[PDB]
Formats: sequence, structure tokens, C-alpha cells
Amino acid sequence: MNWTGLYTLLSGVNRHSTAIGRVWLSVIFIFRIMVLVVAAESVWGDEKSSFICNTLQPGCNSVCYDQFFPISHVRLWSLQLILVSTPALLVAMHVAHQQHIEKKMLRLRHKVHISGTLWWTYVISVVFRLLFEAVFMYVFYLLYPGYAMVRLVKCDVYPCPNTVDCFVSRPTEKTVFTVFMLAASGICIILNVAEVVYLIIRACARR
Amino acid sequence: MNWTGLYTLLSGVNRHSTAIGRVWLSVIFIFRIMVLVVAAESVWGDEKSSFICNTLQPGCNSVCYDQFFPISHVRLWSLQLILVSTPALLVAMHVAHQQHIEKKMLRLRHKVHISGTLWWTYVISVVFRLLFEAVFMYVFYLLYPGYAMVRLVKCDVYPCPNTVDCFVSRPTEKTVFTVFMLAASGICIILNVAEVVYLIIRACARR
Amino acid sequence: MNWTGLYTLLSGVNRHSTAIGRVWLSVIFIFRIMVLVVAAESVWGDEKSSFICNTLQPGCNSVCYDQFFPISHVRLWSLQLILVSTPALLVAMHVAHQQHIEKKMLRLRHKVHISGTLWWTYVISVVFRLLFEAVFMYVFYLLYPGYAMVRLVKCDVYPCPNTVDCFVSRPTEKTVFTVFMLAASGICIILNVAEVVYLIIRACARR
Amino acid sequence: MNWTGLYTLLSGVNRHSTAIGRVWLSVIFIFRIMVLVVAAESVWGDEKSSFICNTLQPGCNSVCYDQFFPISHVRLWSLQLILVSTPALLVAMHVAHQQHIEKKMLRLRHKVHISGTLWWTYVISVVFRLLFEAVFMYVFYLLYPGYAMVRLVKCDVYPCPNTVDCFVSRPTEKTVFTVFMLAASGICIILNVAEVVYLIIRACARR
Amino acid sequence: MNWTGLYTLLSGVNRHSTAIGRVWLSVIFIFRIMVLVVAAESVWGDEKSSFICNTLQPGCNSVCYDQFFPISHVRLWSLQLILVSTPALLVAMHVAHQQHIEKKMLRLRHKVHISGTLWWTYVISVVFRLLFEAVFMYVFYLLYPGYAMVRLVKCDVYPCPNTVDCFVSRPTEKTVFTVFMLAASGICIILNVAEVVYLIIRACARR
Amino acid sequence: MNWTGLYTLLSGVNRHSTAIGRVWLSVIFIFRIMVLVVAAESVWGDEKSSFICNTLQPGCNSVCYDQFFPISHVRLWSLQLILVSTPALLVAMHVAHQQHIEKKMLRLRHKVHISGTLWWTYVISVVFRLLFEAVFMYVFYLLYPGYAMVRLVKCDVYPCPNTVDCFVSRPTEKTVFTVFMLAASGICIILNVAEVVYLIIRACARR
Ligand SMILES: CC(C)CCC[C@@H](C)[C@H]1CC[C@H]2[C@@H]3CC=C4C[C@@H](O)CC[C@]4(C)[C@H]3CC[C@]12C
Ligand SMILES: CC(C)CCC[C@@H](C)[C@H]1CC[C@H]2[C@@H]3CC=C4C[C@@H](O)CC[C@]4(C)[C@H]3CC[C@]12C
Ligand SMILES: CC(C)CCC[C@@H](C)[C@H]1CC[C@H]2[C@@H]3CC=C4C[C@@H](O)CC[C@]4(C)[C@H]3CC[C@]12C
Ligand SMILES: CC(C)CCC[C@@H](C)[C@H]1CC[C@H]2[C@@H]3CC=C4C[C@@H](O)CC[C@]4(C)[C@H]3CC[C@]12C
Ligand SMILES: CC(C)CCC[C@@H](C)[C@H]1CC[C@H]2[C@@H]3CC=C4C[C@@H](O)CC[C@]4(C)[C@H]3CC[C@]12C
Ligand SMILES: CC(C)CCC[C@@H](C)[C@H]1CC[C@H]2[C@@H]3CC=C4C[C@@H](O)CC[C@]4(C)[C@H]3CC[C@]12C
Repeated sequence: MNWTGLYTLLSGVNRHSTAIGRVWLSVIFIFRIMVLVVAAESVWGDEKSSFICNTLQPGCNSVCYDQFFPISHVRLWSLQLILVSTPALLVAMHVAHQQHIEKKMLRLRHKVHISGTLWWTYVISVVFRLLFEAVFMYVFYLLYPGYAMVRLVKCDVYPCPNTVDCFVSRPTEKTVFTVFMLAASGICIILNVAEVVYLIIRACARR
Repeated sequence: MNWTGLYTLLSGVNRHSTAIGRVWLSVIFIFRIMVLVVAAESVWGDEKSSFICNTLQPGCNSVCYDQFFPISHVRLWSLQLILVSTPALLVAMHVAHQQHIEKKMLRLRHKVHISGTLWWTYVISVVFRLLFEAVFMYVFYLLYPGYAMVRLVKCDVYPCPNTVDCFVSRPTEKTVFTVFMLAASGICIILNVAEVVYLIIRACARR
Repeated sequence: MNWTGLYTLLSGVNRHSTAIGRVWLSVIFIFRIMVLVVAAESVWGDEKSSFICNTLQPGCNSVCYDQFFPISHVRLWSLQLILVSTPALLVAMHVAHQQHIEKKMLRLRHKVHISGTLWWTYVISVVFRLLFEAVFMYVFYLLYPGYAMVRLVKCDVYPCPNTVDCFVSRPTEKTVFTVFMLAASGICIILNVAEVVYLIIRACARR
Repeated sequence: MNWTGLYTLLSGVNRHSTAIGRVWLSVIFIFRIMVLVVAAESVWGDEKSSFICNTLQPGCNSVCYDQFFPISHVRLWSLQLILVSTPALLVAMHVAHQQHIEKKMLRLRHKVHISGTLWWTYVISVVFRLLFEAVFMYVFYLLYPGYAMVRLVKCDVYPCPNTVDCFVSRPTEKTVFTVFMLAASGICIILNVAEVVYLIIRACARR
Repeated sequence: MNWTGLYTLLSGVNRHSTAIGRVWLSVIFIFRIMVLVVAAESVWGDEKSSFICNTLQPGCNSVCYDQFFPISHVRLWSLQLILVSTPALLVAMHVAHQQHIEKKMLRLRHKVHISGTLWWTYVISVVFRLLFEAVFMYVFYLLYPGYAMVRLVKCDVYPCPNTVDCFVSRPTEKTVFTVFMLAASGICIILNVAEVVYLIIRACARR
Repeated sequence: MNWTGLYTLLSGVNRHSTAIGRVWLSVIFIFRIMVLVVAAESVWGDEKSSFICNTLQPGCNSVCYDQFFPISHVRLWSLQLILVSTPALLVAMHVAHQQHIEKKMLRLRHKVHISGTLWWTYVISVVFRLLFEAVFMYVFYLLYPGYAMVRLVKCDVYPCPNTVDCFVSRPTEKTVFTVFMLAASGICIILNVAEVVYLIIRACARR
């Protein structure tokens, strides 16, 4: 893996993307992937043996975990990663498609129109990224208000004969990784905002 | 991995495929693969320890799960993924075969016939994709009517001494991933419909 | 991975192989590998915790499973996959060897003899594939008469104090994958038959 | 993997980095990654079955481990690895970005300014690495004062009916790997200090 | 992976190796690796839960398994694979070393001596392979006289209070894979014998 | 993977290394890596369920294992592998660095000095390898005097109510792999000694 090719792959071979979206948010993307890989590997390993409920009747532990964790933190971040990777995947496919069409048309001004539609597609791609990041911020906030994961919980569900206390295995560890995910996502959000406004002022300065 | 080569691999080196089948449905295919990988990795992990039945006599839990889940969601999606990947795999092999035959014949108009049969093969390839997607829609509908997975079930099978209640571990989580699969498959269906009608009107406009 | 190189690898760089053996049976081979990978990954996972026997005395479950499943379905398919991959592996090594010998001899008609022996080697390679496929059809038939895997079994072995009932975890799921394996193998068989007769009529038409 | 390309990837294609930061601290980085991989693979495997508490009431073992190990050693080292990898990742993206901008501008003195800003960015990159390493030194010190991991601990938490004794599985083994991590991090720190002072005296000698 | 390069890698870039050692025994080597991978993956999985002893006192099962299986079948085959791979690894390094020395000397008859010593090194390489294969045949014979693995065993060791009966999980399955290993190793042996005699008669015909 | 490039990677692109250090000890290094991979994969799998103690009170088994196995055999070999890989890693980085410096200086006798310092660096690299190998020989000797691993042990630690007997799962198997590691390390030691004396007599013959 060479750095020039790796940067070429991460940048989505887009010429309209400036330094922020090809360097800093690319680094943020790689950092968030690495943290997610570590979290899935070790911290959130199977995420069920971590959650123990002080009970002997079967099924109470699973239903209590489901009630208090409707969507797991690591897999919510994985879905967030995929949903924010989709716009970059799409726009990279767009510029690659124009490369293929232009290469085909070479054997057989249009270039100005191609540049304009590529710019517009990239802009809405960043907008969709920002919207997806904001939606996952609100989803994470409503599911888990406190940034730090709760250590001990009280649950009383139908299979459970009475109210019981359940323990989260690594509330502090999962809190640290949650903080890194929240910080990385917030940085990605503000980088998207900077990208959007920077492109707008470039277009306004053009005219 | 470069974007030009990756697009070349995903497009199936087909010249008759237009923008929809080389860009948007390609992105949908990648998105569905990523969601399926996440679902198999974490949400549907072994899918048996997830399903607990409130009983002590052995064998009741397994048979109750088999009755209520004849085919697991994630592996049904995996079979759907393979069956819809097969037409693209086949047509890509077709155009590659014509490339090899034409390259062999170069050393030793036919090209018009090759283009015509490639167009027809690609059309029936998209038709077979659409039929496979529709069949899996009907199969998923009959096996699981409600889009949201049922949380708690009542089963009474021969090994079970009496009727017992069984709990699905993550009904909400599996519901979310089921919604994404249904939405992605529906998008793939309508993209196939658009591809079919677009090619038909192109051929009609040719004549 | 480019399509031209991937087709080149799958075709076994053989010029005497026609469209069937380089395109359709190649797709069938890939499809059977993918289904086998999925079956080993999830459906047949460790294939022992799937088989539960209603007993408490140790060793009865394992011996009952061994009696009713002398050779597991997925690993029987894996051995079938290897034994049918061996002829293609061998003939590809043959044509590669002739490439190396001809390249060595270039530095220092024989080509007609090389083409003839390559044709004969490829023919017996397809014949050996067809025989191996037929043998595994008969082996699978004798070991498992019904295509659908039995759901519940009755076993009485020496460690078992008396006759006990054992449950197969996913008889319907394993039935579906068995159907796909049987269909894929049958398609591979008839494709081999078509390849053999097609080459014979080509040679007869030559003379 | 060739040595020239691997060195090119590790050096971050930076011309202002001298021998220390491209050779010795690169080797230290690889060594720390390998030790971390081994520690996560085997020594710190799931790090929970390692920690056993002499009790039968559920939840006491997990909460006692959380209290005595707020952040696990291996994952703290993983976060340290990522946080010290981020500056090198960033500065490599910076020099790659200038390569792309200069290549784009070639088709259409600035080079002196580019060299100056690259030097400044690399300097603050090493400074941020040194600060991150020092912060993790202080974090590791406060969380775990003694370099050798404690073998046996006494915990008394609310779920635990009374004070109980818990055993760390491999205190000596984890001590050895902790010593290697501390030594490697300290070497990385002093290498960063040498890099900083060496660049400063180079700039002073320039003027 | 192209066939020409894969054959080049498997042949050990040796010009003195004829068709048998570059084609058939190469295929046998690949086949034995694939069977070993399958055996380690599934048939011999952890090979301890497979061996159950009808007892409750701990430690009797492990010591009984150790007595009746001093060296496991799959790992004995793995050691056999490595010990027979070592001569090919060594001789390939030899011919590569002569390539490097000749390339270095080009910048600055010896070639006849290089060819002669390469031939001798390859001959003793095949001899060492044959000896290693024969040794593992005798080792496997003495450890396990019968080719078919024993199904049920009687053991009485110090931890065991009295004589107990232990069950091998898959005696028939492990028998089938043992038969394939024995057949593949025997084929490799006779191929080595053919290689040795063929090279000898070539050298005698030269003089 | 081609043989020329693989040899180039293993040799550390060093011109002062003769046949022993580029061929035989390279093969020994690969052999030791393969044996270590097999040992970690299967023989030493998690190395805790292998060690069973005849007791019911929790924590006695873990502390008894820690006392009798302060450092596990496989991970001690892994640390030995890394510590002997470090000098080759370092010297390969050295020669690569001189390649980069010379390439940079080409655009802008020194070569004799570069060759001399490369020779000295390689010599001390082999010396450090030999010292590390000898240290691990002494460490392994003091931790485990007998080459064959002990089968049964007697331990009496504070958590254990009284003296108890513990069983090592595979003393014979681990003995065989220990013998291979000891033989491979000893061969690597004597190869280092031969390398050192050979280089010394070359330098003396030069002057
Ligand atoms: C603005 C920045 C962050 C854009 C970064 C682009 C990201 C989203 C792109 C760059 C490289 C891409 C990867 C390239 C190749 C593959 C292989 C495919 O089989 C699965 C998807 C996967 C793994 C892609 C996922 C999306 C990806 C990671
Ligand atoms: C219209 C769009 C979605 C077509 C996309 C083409 C898809 C179906 C094609 C593109 C690349 C293909 C992959 C290319 C190579 C391999 C390796 C082979 O050993 C298994 C199949 C596998 C993994 C192929 C599966 C089918 C595949 C994913
Ligand atoms: C007629 C058609 C189906 C022929 C298809 C050829 C098949 C049998 C060939 C094509 C590519 C081959 C693979 C190419 C490379 C390797 C790597 C080697 O280390 C193990 C075997 C393995 C994985 C081969 C197995 C056989 C293989 C899959
Ligand atoms: C001064 C020295 C230590 C600098 C060494 C540079 C390090 C920090 C650089 C060199 C190569 C880089 C790797 C190159 C490619 C990838 C793939 C990406 O998908 C995840 C990050 C990852 C794995 C990078 C992490 C950072 C990395 C390891
Ligand atoms: C006569 C025939 C069978 C010779 C076949 C040569 C065999 C023994 C050679 C060919 C390719 C070789 C492999 C090439 C590269 C590597 C990578 C290295 O990091 C571990 C060893 C390993 C995996 C080699 C093992 C030996 C090997 C498999
Ligand atoms: C004298 C002989 C034995 C020298 C052999 C050189 C050995 C020590 C060298 C040759 C190739 C090297 C590997 C090349 C690339 C990488 C990738 C990196 O991310 C981790 C280290 C790792 C895996 C290296 C470890 C050291 C290594 C194995």
C-alpha cells in the first residue's frame, strides 16, 4: 500500500474536494474505523456476556438487556459508519462513471457540464453526510441521554418474577470509547459544515 | 483498490449497462452487502443463543425456534444476495467470454451480432434479477408477515411438556436491520424496473 | 480483481475448453463454493451443538449422531468440491507446463502433438469430473436417501441406557441448502455431459 | 511487500524527517504494534475470564473488575497507539495533499513556502506525538501506579455480600508485557525529544 | 493469482525438476494442504470436546486422551507437511540465491558448476523429502496401527478411580480423512521415487 | 508472491550478508514462524483449559498454573521471535535508509563509508541476534529445566485449601514442539556464530 494510491482511494478521485475533505476528514474517517474495529473486537465482544442480571430464571437477562439497549452502541456506530460511507462511495462511483463515459467518448463544451454536475453531486453528497451524522447524533442522544454508559440498572419485565438489578460489565471502558465516537462524529460534522460553506463561497467568488 | 478498477469490476465490464445499473444499483448492492455483513457479524450472531425458551427439558428450545423461524433472516438475505449476484456474475462472464473469443479471432459483421446478443443477455439478466428479488419478497412476506420481528412467542411442541413462552433477544435491532434490507431490496427492484424500461425505449428509439 | 484475469484463472488457461466449461460451469462452481461457505459458516456451524439428544448420560449424543450421520453434509460437499476441483487444477497445471516447456524450447510439428495431448488430457479431465460427481451423487443417496434431512430420530446405542429421541436443529434449513447442492451438482453433471459430447462431435467433424 | 515501499509507507513520504523518525522510531512503532497484537491475541484474551472472584452471587466479579481496572491495559495501549498514529497519519496526508496540489498546479517561489509549511506541520506533529505519549504515561501511572500488575485484590462492592478476594490470572505475564510497553513508549518519547531538538538546531544553523 | 506465476511459485523456479515434481506432486501437495485445512477447520476442531470420557472426576478425560493419542492426527500431518515443505523451500532458496549471485556477478565455466551443484542439491532435496515421508509413515503406523481410528476405548489411569470407557466423536469421519492423508502421502512417496530414478537415468544417459 | 521478491524481502536487501544469513537461517526463521503459528493455533490453544486442577474452590487452578508457568512456552517463543526479528528489521531499515539518502543525493568516496558502516551495522545486528537467542536459551532453561514439559504437578497455594494435583493436557505434544523450538533456536545460534566468524575472516583477508 503506497501513500499516493491510498490517498487516491480515500479521496474518491474527486478534483472538487479541497484539503478538508481529502485530508482531515479522511483521517477522521480512518480513526473512527479503527476505534470501531477495536470496540467490536474487544470492548463490545458479543455484548451479552458483558450484561449479567442477578437472576436464575432464564430469559429475564436477555429481555432486560433488550429493553435497556434497543440498539447496541458499537453496531449503531457501524450503521452510522456505513450510512456516512455511502455518500462518498456514491460520489466516487459518479466521478469514476464520468471517467468511463469520457474515455468511451474519446474513441468516438461537455466537459464544463460534467464538471458542474460533479460539483453539484459532491455538494449534495456532503449535505447527505452531514444530515446522516446529525440523525445519528439525535438517535444516540434519545437512546442514550448520558454520554457515559450506565453502570447498574433496575429492570422488571414479565419473565422476571420481580424487579432485579443488572450490571453492565465495562461502563467506564464503554464510556471512553463512546466519548471518542462522539468526538470523532462531532469533528466530522463540523468538517462537513466547513466543506459546505467553503464550496459555496468558492462558487460565489467564481461569479 | 482504485476507483476506476473497482467500478470496472462492479459494472461487469458491460457497455450496454447505463448509469442506473453501473452506479446506483451498484451502490445499493454494496450497501446491502455491508449491512448483511454487519447483521451476520453481530446482530444475528449464531442466532440460537439469542432465542431462549423458558424451559429446562432439552430440545424444546431448538424445535420451537425451528418452527417459528424456518429460515433465518440473515441467511435468507445471504441466499437472496447470492441469487441476485448470479445474473451479474453470469453476464459479466458472458461479456468476458466474447472478449476472449474476439481476441482469439483477431489473430486468425460479427461485431454487430455480438453486441445484439450481449444486449439480449443483459436484458434477461436484469429480468432474472427482478424475478429473484420479487420471489424473495414473497418468501420473506409469507415466512414473516410483519416487518418488525416478533418479540415474544408461545410454542407447544412434542418435546415441550406444555405450552411455553420463548423470547427473541433483539426484536428491535433485528427489526431495524430487516427494515434496511426491505428498503434496499425494494430500491433494487425499482432500479431493475427502470433499467428494463429504459433499455426497451432505447431499442424502440433505435428502430 | 479484474474480470479478464479472473476469467483467465477460472478457465484454466485452456484453449480447447468451449463456452460451457469456461462460463456456465465456472459460474456453477463459484455458486457451489459460495453456498458451501455459507453452509459451513452458519447453517452447519460445528454441527454438534445442532444435534441434541434427550439424555443425561454422557456419550450417547455423540455416538447417536455418528451412527445417523457417518459423514456430515457440508464436509461431504467440501470433499466433493475438492475432488471435482482436482481435475481442473491438474489440467491447468498441464497447459501451464506445456507453456513453460514451449517457452524453454523457444530459446533453444511439435505444436500439433502438444495441442492433441492437451485436448485428450482435457477430455479425460472432464470425464474424471463427471465420474467424481456421479460417485458423490451415489454416496449422498446411500448415506441420506431422502433429500430433506430428517428432523427427529430414534437411537439406541450401547452407552444409551435405552432408546432415546434426538433432534436435528435445522432440518428445514439444511434441507434448503441440500437442495441447492443437489441442483448445483446435477447442473454440473449435465454440463460435463454436454462438454464431453460437444468435444466428441467437434473431433468427428474435424475428420 | 518490498522494503523500499514499506519504508516509503512508514516514513510518511516526508523529506524533512531525518534518520531517527524514519528508521528507529519506525522500528519502535512496528515493535509496539506487534507486542500489542500478541497481548490482545493471547495474554489479554477477553480479559474477563482471566479475572476470577471467589464468590457465587452474580455481578460481584464484573463490578470488582471494573473498579480495579477502569481501563484495560491492552486497550489503553491500543488507544495510545491510535492517538500517536494520528499525527503521522495527518502529516502524511498533508505532504500527500501538497503532492496532489503541486501536480495539479503543474498542468496549469511557492515551493519554498510549501517546504516551510511542511516543516512546521511536521514539527507540531512530533510535538503532538510527544504530548500524547506523555499524557498516556501519566494516565497509566495514575490508573496503575506499580509497573507490575497486582496479583490478588480485595474488593467489597454493593452486589458483593461482603469483602471478597479476586485473582488476576497472569500478573507476571501481564507485568512482562507492561514492561515492554513502558520501555517502548519511553523510547518513543526520547526519540521524539531528539527529533524536536535536532530539527530546531537544523533551523537555527540554517539562519 | 495467475496460473503461470502460481506454477512458477510452486515449481520453486527450478529448471532441473521435470514434469512429475512440477505438476503431479505439486497437485498432490496442494490437495494435501486443502485436506489438512478442512480437517483442522471442522473434523479435528479442538479435538478435545470430540473425546468424551464417561466420568465425573476431573482430569481423567484429558489424561486418557493423552495416553491414547500421544500426537493428534491433524497436527502430525501438519508437522509432516512442514517437514516435507522444508526441502522444497530450501532448494527454491538455493536457486534464488544463485540467481542473485549470478545477477551480482553480471555487473562485475562457472555456469556449468552452478548447474551441477543445483542438480545435486535438488536430488538430495527429493531424497530428504522421501526420507521424511517414510519416517512419518512409520511414526503414524506405530502410533496408530489401524488406518481406521478406534471408536471406543478403555482407559484406567491414576486420576480415574477405575477403568472407564471413552468415545471418539467421529471415528468414521476421521477414518476417511486419514485414508486420504495416507493415500496422498503414499502417492507423494512414489512420485519422489520416480523423480529420483528419472534424474539418475538422465545423468547416466548424459555420460 | 514470487521467489525472487520473497528472497529479496527476507534477505533484508543487504549485500554484505552471505549465503548462510540469506538462505539457511532465513529458512530456519520461516520454519520457526510456522511451528510457532501451529503451536499457538492448536497445541497451546488458550493454554488454560489445557491445565486442569483437581479442585472445586475457584481460583486455585489459575494461581497454580501461574506459579508453575510464569511465562507460557508459546508466548515466550513469540517474544523470542520478535526480539530476534528486531535486528533484521532494524538493519533492513538501515540499508533502505542509505538507499533513500543515496537516491536523494544523486539528484543533488562517500560510498565506501556507506559500505563500511553498513557492514559494521550488520555485524552488530548479528551479534545482537546471537545475544538475544542465548538470553532466551537461559530464560527457557531456568523457567523450564527439563526439555520435556512436566505432565502432573503438585501445588499448594493460599486459595487452595490443601495440596492438590494438576494435569497438563498435552505434555507429550508440547514436548515435541518444545524440542523443535529448541533445535531451531540452537541452529539459529550456530548459524549466527558461523556468520560472525565468516565476516571477521573476510575483513581480515581484505587487509
Ligand atoms: C471523505 C472521505 C472520508 C471519503 C473516504 C471514502 C470511503 C467512504 C471509501 C474509500 C475506500 C472505500 C472502500 C473501497 C473498497 C471496498 C470493497 C468493497 O467490496 C466493500 C466496500 C469497500 C471497503 C469501500 C467502502 C467505502 C470506502 C472506505
Ligand atoms: C449490477 C451490479 C450490482 C453488478 C455487481 C456485480 C457483482 C454481482 C459481482 C462484482 C464482483 C464479483 C465478485 C468478483 C470475484 C469474486 C471471487 C470469487 O472467488 C467469488 C465470487 C466473487 C466475490 C464475485 C461475486 C460477484 C461480484 C460481487
Ligand atoms: C471448469 C472450471 C470450474 C475450472 C475452475 C478451476 C478451479 C478448479 C481452480 C481455478 C482457481 C484455482 C485456485 C487457484 C489458487 C489456489 C491457491 C492454492 O494455494 C490452493 C488452491 C487454489 C485455491 C486453487 C484451487 C483450484 C481453483 C479454484
Ligand atoms: C514516525 C512513524 C512511526 C510513522 C509511521 C506511520 C504510521 C502511523 C502509518 C504508516 C502506515 C499507516 C497505515 C496505512 C493504511 C492504513 C489503512 C486504513 O484503512 C487504516 C489505517 C492504516 C492501517 C494506516 C494507519 C497509520 C499507519 C500505520
Ligand atoms: C515440489 C513442490 C510440491 C514444491 C512446492 C513448494 C512449496 C513447498 C512452497 C511453494 C510456495 C511456498 C510458500 C511461499 C511463501 C510463504 C510465505 C512465508 O511467510 C511462509 C511460507 C510460505 C507459505 C511458503 C511455504 C513453502 C511453499 C508452499
Ligand atoms: C536473517 C533473516 C531471518 C532476516 C529475515 C527478516 C525478517 C526478520 C523480516 C523480513 C520481512 C519482515 C516483515 C515485513 C513486513 C512486516 C509488516 C509490518 O506491518 C509488521 C512487521 C512485518 C511482518 C515484518 C517483520 C520482520 C520480517 C519478517
